Amino acid sequence: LPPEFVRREDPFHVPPALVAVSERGPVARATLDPFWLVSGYEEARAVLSDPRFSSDRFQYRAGSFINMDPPEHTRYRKLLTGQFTVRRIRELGARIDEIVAGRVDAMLAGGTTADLMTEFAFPAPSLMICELLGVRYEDRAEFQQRASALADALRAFMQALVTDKRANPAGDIISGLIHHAGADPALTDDELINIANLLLIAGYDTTASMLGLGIFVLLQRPAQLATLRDDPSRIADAVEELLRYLSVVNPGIFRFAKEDLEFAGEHIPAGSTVVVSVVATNRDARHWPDPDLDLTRPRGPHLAFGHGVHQCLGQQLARMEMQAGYAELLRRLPNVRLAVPPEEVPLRNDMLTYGVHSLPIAWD
Ligand code: HEM
Repeated sequence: LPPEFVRREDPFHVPPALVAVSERGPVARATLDPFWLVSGYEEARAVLSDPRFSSDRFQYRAGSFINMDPPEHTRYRKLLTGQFTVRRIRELGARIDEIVAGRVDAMLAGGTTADLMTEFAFPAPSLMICELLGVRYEDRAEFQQRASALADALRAFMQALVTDKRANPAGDIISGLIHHAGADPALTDDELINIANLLLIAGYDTTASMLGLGIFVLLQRPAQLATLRDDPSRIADAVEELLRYLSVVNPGIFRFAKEDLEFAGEHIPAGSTVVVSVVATNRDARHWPDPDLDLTRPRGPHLAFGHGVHQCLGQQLARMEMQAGYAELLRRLPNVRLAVPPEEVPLRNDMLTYGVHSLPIAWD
């Protein structure tokens, strides 16, 4: 909540206030009312899989499972996980390849410069989500217009979509939830709408911010760019390392104590806010001796997608988009470079998810 804990003056450093708090320990009391800040890798994994911590902000919209606990969460989670099938994953991977290639085709057709956010980083994830939800070609413009806005207009869209899927089932996930998931009870229109919007909202800004902040960082770290571009077989490690290092979720992952409890030696009253700082945890020097950006590091676990029963439902889609997107940009925009000085690129401090507002780039 205090801005000291939110603001990141630069993608390369942990916010000084956080560094300060983490010196008092990996689960540390701070003041909002005391809340606790988790900055240790092993302790963050503990809290995120400890059942004494809730995702319900208040207890201590139907189908909005991100703020539910088991067993209500489990119902929805099982249904969505059920519908992330190998067929769906395979078809979405191909669609993602086509999406990223189309946006790069458009950028090359248009000139030798572009704002990467406008032309690539927002379009790619919104189109991905179109394909996931079953939005028809002729409705993407409208979906993109709305998506920018940032219910009830958007809520009206998903209602229409839902009604269309009940009448006319396709292979999308909303169709799957209606017709194929053996749901019982059957999902209401309201639940389907909130699920659809949850997927949009969880996957849009996050994926966009990884795509733009990642290119921003690589543009400033020529040895790292050259590694991604020149060794395409290590795209999977590169993406893990970008996920860990950029830590776009900000100011972190929130939980709320269900009851008075003791954790890592702290005495936390029921209701208290506990926040896992993704960027601090992902640079825990007790776990990564050298936590600097290194795209040659073999893949190991991080917290960028969280952990436990709520860990990112979309993480495989997100990975496929980042793997396909970063590789497509670096392969196809020759000598890609910033078109302004790096210090002039505006970062998103005054918003939740960290990233960039705009990213002017050029190529030959
Ligand atoms: C780089 C991109 C992304 C990042 C960093 C990200 C990160 C996260 C994190 C940290 C959580 C856990 C929140 C918590 O524990 O409270 C989360 C949950 C979630 N993510 Fe993502 N995510 C991304 C992309 C996506 C995509 C593309 C979708 C599309 C389906 C998506 C859907 C979700 C949903 C539905 C949840 C809630 C899961 C539940 O509560 O069971 N995410 N994500």
